Formats: sequence, C-alpha cells, structure tokens
Amino acid sequence: MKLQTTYPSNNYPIYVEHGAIKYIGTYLNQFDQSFLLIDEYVNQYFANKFDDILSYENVHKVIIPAGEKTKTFEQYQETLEYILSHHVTRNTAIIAVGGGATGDFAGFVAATLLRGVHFIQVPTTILAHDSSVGGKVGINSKQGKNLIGAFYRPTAVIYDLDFLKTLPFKQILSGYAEVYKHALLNGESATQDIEQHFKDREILQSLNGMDKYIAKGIETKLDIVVADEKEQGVRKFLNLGHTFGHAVEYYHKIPHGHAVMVGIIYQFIVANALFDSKHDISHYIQYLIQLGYPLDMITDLDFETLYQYMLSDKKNDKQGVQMVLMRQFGDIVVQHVDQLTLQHACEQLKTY
Ligand SMILES: O=C(O)[C@]1(O)C[C@H](CP(=O)(O)O)[C@@H](O)[C@H](O)C1
Ligand SMILES: [Zn+2]
Repeated sequence: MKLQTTYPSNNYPIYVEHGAIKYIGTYLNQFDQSFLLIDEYVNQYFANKFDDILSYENVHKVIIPAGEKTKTFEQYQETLEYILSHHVTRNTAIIAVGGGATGDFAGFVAATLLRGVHFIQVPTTILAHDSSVGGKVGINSKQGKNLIGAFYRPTAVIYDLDFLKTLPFKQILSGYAEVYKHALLNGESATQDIEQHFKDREILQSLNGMDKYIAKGIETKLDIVVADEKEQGVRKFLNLGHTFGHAVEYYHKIPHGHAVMVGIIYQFIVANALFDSKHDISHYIQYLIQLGYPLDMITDLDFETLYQYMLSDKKNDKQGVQMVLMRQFGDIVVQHVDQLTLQHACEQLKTY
C-alpha cells in the first residue's frame, strides 16, 4: 500500500507493505551519499537485513544509542560531526531504521545537516506508524520530551510490515496506544470496533488484524498533518492524552504508549471534570487491563512534579496549562485546565 501527502509542493510517499524494505534502493543511488542511522539494538536484530543495500560505496552505517537514549544534545553533536567528517553534500540522505526515537533523532540530524539534506523514514515498530509521518523530529531537553527539533518533511517513508513479527509484547502495547488513539479520534464506531477486534491480551499479542488497524492509523494522521502541518490548530488533536502522558513518560520513564494510555484515561477524567461528557472510566480502565497494560505506576504518580513539567508542554500559552479533551466522539476540544482539574483528576485517576 502506497500513500502520498497532499501538500502543495514537495510531497512524500509512504510505503506500507510486508516487503517495503526493498523500496530503499530505488533512492540510494540518486544521492551522492547515504548515512544509515540505526538503533544499537535494531542493528543486532537485523544484522544482514540491510546488507543488500549497505555493502555499497555510498552507504555508511551509523550506530546511535538505543531508542530514547540517543535523543540528547550530546549525541546530536557527535553524530553530526562524525557524519560531516565525510565531506558530504546537500544531496546526501539519512536513512532512519528503528523506533520513533531513532526516527526523531535521525530526522533532526537530517533536518539540520548543511541546513537540510534528504530524509528516508524506515520504521520498525508499531508506534512508528505514528512517529514516522508528519515530519516532527527532534531531541529531548532536561525540561522534557521533544523540546528542540523541527518540522522536516521526509523524502519518503518505508514501513515494512514484516518488522512487527519481532516485536515483544511490551512494544505491542506501547505501539497499540497510538493505533488506539487514532481510533478514539476516528469516532465512537472505530473505537468500539477496534475494541471489539482487539478484545484482550492474546488477540493483541497475536497481532491478527493489526496490519489493517495500522494502515487506518497512518491514513488518519496523514490527514491531520497535511491539513495542519505546523500544528496550527487541528493537529493539536494527535496530542490526545499526551499532556499528562509526556509528563509520566519523562518523569516515570515508562514506554510512550503505556504513558499515553494512562494519559488517555486521565484526559477522559478531565472531560468529565469540566464538560461532564460522563465518560465510562470503569470501561477504559478495564479494557486496558485485559489488553495487558501494567498500571503499576498509577499509584506512584505525583501531581506536583508532573504539573511543573506540564508547564513546559508545547501546547500551552501564557495563560497556563492546556489539554486536548474529548467531550464526545467527534467533539475534541483544546483549552485551559488550571491546576484544579489537574489536582482532582490525578487523584480520581488514583481511585484506580
Ligand atoms: O502531531 C504529531 O505528530 C504528534 O502529536 C507528535 C507528538 C510529539 P509532541 O507532542 O512532542 O509534538 C507524538 O507523541 C504524537 O503521537 C503525534
Ligand atoms: Zn505519541
């Protein structure tokens, strides 16, 4: 399945197939050079996977830190300086091969190399069905996740759906949180429909019918990003449950999806607190348990530290904290949420 961003100028493809890993080479030699940034663990896993195209005269393998441990200022310099020492050109390409983390990083590298070079997204996780589309790249700060980065359109995205066969459950759950989020955004139908298909752990864990809920996720985003690339309003909707989520992920150091799920239920808690959309909290809470989500850190949360982090959030203004709330499937709204709600929603979410 091939897709394409419908922007005015410079648009990119997105190959979502079970052999998409082949679509790499139709580019490699049309670039003076190519630098393959690959996660340190992904590199072990798929040792020869990328020899068919790496044993070339242009391609060089660059091994960065595993996941979120690469998204730092320090690594940014090293990797860039290392790269440049190869007398590159403005027509070089950066091939990201790994999770969302190696993707954000390689992307921020590519986006700033000689003021911008070529970028090829090659996701290998479920969560990266999300992170590889939209052009958002970057690293982390001492203040929070993704606080330095940029909007840079990749030349093309290549999502080989065969990489899911090696994903551990902890990452299925993690990636599933984004597949589920796009669903919540797709309406009461798509939610209860995906909730109906992926009923419990064993279903998810098996991954049957996943190939479908991913393509549906990618599409759903491709729409919000083409329609509002610079997050000038609507794209703020992909941030569903990330306000609290990003705070739990950074401070509690738990997987992105896991935090997002917890960020989701908390968001409903607020949508009650304010609009009183009367959300079935007991429903969502349970559905997560079945799927197999941990929920052990729920008790170790801490409104105080999370709140201060929540002030770094990229959606706020001078007025204070800001969240993406759901009032009804098809009625998502963004707005201020003073410490009040955040004081009694982190405690009502503790009720569980
Ligand atoms: O607009 C996007 O691409 C996102 O909102 C981007 C966020 C990252 P941000 O909140 O740091 O921009 C990502 O976590 C989410 O899954 C999708
Ligand atoms: Zn996310």
